[PDB]
Amino acid sequence: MTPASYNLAVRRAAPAVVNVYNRGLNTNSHNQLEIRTLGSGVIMDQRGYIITNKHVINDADQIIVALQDGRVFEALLVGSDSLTDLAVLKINATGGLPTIPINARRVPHIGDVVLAIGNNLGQTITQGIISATGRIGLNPTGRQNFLQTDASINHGNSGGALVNSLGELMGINTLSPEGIGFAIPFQLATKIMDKLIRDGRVIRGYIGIGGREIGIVVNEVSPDGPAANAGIQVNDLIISVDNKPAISALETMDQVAEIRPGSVIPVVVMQLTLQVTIQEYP
Amino acid sequence: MTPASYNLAVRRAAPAVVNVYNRGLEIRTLGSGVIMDQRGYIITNKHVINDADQIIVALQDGRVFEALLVGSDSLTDLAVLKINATGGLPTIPINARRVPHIGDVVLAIGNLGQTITQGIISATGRIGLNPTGRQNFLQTDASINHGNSGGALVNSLGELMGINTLPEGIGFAIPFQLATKIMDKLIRDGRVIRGYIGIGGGIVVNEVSPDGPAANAGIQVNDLIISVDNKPAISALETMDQVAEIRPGSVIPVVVTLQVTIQEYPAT
Amino acid sequence: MTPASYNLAVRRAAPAVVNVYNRGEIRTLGSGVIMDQRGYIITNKHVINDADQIIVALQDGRVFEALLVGSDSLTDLAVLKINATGGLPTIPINARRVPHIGDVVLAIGNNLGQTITQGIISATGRIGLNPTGRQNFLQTDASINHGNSGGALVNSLGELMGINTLEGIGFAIPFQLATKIMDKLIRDGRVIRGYIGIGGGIVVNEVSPDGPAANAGIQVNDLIISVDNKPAISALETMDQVAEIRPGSVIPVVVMQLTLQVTIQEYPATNHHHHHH
Ligand code: NI
Repeated sequence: MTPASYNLAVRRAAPAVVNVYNRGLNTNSHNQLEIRTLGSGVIMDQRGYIITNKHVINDADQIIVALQDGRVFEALLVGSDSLTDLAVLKINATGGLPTIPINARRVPHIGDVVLAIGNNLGQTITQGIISATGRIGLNPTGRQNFLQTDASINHGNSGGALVNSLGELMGINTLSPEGIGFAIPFQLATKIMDKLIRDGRVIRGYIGIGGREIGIVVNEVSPDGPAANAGIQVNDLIISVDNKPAISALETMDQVAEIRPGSVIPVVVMQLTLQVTIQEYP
Repeated sequence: MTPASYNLAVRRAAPAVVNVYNRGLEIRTLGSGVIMDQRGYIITNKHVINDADQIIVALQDGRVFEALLVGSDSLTDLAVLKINATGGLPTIPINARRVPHIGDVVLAIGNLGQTITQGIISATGRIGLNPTGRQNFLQTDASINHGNSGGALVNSLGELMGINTLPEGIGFAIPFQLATKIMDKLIRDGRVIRGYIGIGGGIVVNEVSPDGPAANAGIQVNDLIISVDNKPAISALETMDQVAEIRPGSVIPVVVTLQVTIQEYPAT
Repeated sequence: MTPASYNLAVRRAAPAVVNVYNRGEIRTLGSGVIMDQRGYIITNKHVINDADQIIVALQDGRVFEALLVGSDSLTDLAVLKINATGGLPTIPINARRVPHIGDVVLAIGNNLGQTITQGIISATGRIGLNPTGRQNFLQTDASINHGNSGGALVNSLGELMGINTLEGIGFAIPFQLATKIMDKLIRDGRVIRGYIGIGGGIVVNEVSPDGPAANAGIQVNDLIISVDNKPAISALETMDQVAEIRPGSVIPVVVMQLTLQVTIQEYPATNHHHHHH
């Protein structure tokens, strides 16, 4: 008989998970390059784009990437996002690169087996399940809406890959309380990377409104916010946003986040139609 | 190929696991519970609902209910709640004939929202009523924290193995067979009544509790009990489970032939 | 349907995992693994250290007094023997089984009774006799504690992957190495390692003072193309070969082309290996 094994996922995925080194020039008195911080990263495609954690590369004078096949590259920082703790790196590779398996049509499910891959002790693999799937939208809601897993997530595998039993990327491990780890869902991680590549930063739309649906009841209105300037008031009920029926608070704030700053959109509330000018997130 | 997944167990079991809010009016304590049946009975931990002025239950489908306290048991750290069942309730899958085995895959289901973790059964534990302590509870390496305490332990079919209860790596759960028995006794009597013979240690008697049933019947230390209540005593642990099932006030012979009357287990 | 279960592995393996009692009162507790019908048992050195009397308890209730055959500091392994004429449960062992990263494993150990936890192989480790440190043991996310230390790490067939030895990363001696160590402890009462005194054709980085290499005339920066009539491709593999060579043996070492006769010696006794230094 065949022993039960996730080795298939490992062989398919693991070569695309790299070591990431943060080196400073002010770290020691002799101003020689020295490692400040270590972490993991995931090679996304053959152009040399790599996703890692922002906290791994913060204030780096030099970023080094090391592949499992022995190759070492200096990396350039494309951009970073504090809200997701993600950063994107670019290495210049000759001769091809290993790349993480991805299936964009795969729907992650609570209970899916996952392996956490991270690269002192060498490349480590730990196993768990998806505890919670989290949200793929741009509106930051906090950590509760990231992907949760009971696969051990430590400083060793942070910025590394979370894959399913087929070796397909589920998310990017991010260190952040009791026996539970977090990852950025891959669908969101991909969106963040494309935005960082294009704009050098993640641009979010911000309407400055709190609320919860029973339409959507407004609990609070941010001061000097787009909603306040438009004339929106507390206790008001928003039945539509940008010609999109609003059945949900979380769903609506995700829609706003996609809307580019400077865009004017109708906000229907009960019936007064207000013209709101979307602004960049804080 | 499809990804390896326990999502089947999740889909079946998870809707039956609820949040429990202890209010003393603000929320003092939080926990999880398991809807047992369509009558609206819910099992949770005693330590969750202790000193509650009001108890509230929230289902994954968003419905919120005020809950009645039916009763609780310190020894198993279980409590039973009851809520309005009118509209119909999601219930935990249960198989009374299912025999749990060491090595069985289990999911612990129960702040950050509903949380599901995976592990195996390390030890099956005893389903009897005589309190033995936590060592005889079901043990699992599926992470057990405050978040899931009072929540469900289920197998890959979604069937209920146990009720989660609080080294560092091992979690404990009341075996579902014992939880079922506790719940029924709480529904009937409003508390768990246990038969108590007051004997430690055929079966060699190590000690005899003072002013206990055994002492009053004439049983002396170092005596050998070959039978209790027309049953052979092969095992101490199994004999005490039998005693626990016996109603207080009942007179049974103890062959060592002495007549003893059962006393209700000490409340503390 | 049927519930997903590793119980098969449990029924095959767990009976062979025993409680080990170090008494001097009981100074220390631990777990052990019955390896074969002869009654040899593997456990941890740190469990049986300074033991006046060692006792072994099987899950079936039988209890035995154990003889200490020997121990090895580098692998934290020790071997016990018990005399049992009533037959013994043995751990399943498959010597042709190749452990892979990602294999499911159960950690079995024998307070709170026998405990079983589940995880995977994070890293396979090395089976060589030359000590490399903890980095090269087998790594697993199956919880490894005082409870199961010295106990068995098995795959889903109940076959032995390794022997548990003490964050969320557990270590075990790979079974292939554990078997080699046990056989050496049984024969010699201690692990005797061949030592050439060289740092890692193969470019020599350093030559230990008063060492076998130094006495043979080998110099630093030299290239070793052969050792004991075997090609030297790799440093790690070559030091494993030397480790198997009995002390006192005289082997040729070809270097570029001078042939040198080296007298292998015992590995200088080092309790300092795992110390940082
Ligand atoms: Ni030292």
